[PDB]
Amino acid sequence: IVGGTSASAGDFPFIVSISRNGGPWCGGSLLNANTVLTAAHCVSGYAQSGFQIRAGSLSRTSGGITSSLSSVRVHPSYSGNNNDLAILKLSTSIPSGGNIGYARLAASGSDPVAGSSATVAGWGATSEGGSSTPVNLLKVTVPIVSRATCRAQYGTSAITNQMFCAGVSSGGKDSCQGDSGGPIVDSSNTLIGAVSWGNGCARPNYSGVYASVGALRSFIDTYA
Ligand SMILES: [Cl-]
Ligand SMILES: [Cl-]
Ligand SMILES: [Cl-]
Repeated sequence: IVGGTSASAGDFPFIVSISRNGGPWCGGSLLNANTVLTAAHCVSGYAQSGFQIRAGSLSRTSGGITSSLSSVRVHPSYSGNNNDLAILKLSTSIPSGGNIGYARLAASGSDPVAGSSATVAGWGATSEGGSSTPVNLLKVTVPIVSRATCRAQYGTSAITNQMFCAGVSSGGKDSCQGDSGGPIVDSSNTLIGAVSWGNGCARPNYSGVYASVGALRSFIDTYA
């Protein structure tokens, strides 16, 4: 997260850090006791044994409850940046309670409205190409950017109906490397997406691009 602030305890009861080979990697969202939603690119074709999930903590390295993976299912239409979601099943079920909770999801067929305020959270770099990552969870609030404006930024084919965009024209507030797969929420804390991709981080006139939960609910509901 670039231009972020510290997440408070219980801000995103469902957020998970996804470590790989013991180091930072991605984020995720706990859908239920044995299931995490993340970005396909966080996991697709990698050794599953490499991943560890941690829930119920603002730290990625200590506290809360952890789990290895039992399986990984990518979106059936995952291709390049498109349909960038994956369902992980957990080896160890994680109960709700305390600072752990399950995500509520954007309605099927919903699409974030331009100018509405979204909040995105992670343990990614606080600058583009940053090699140091914060221990504690950061968050930033940025407005939804219209698909039409985002297509003017990235090209028509680049931004699909299963993506939405968010950011500020000026830059300076965005998700970055290490934030992939983690939650972006509407003003109500409903899960609207997962961190997916973009042109660098926090650049003027290049929105963050997110995999749309509203657009990809059949996949999520079928395998959660
Ligand atoms: Cl047009
Ligand atoms: Cl602006
Ligand atoms: Cl779907």
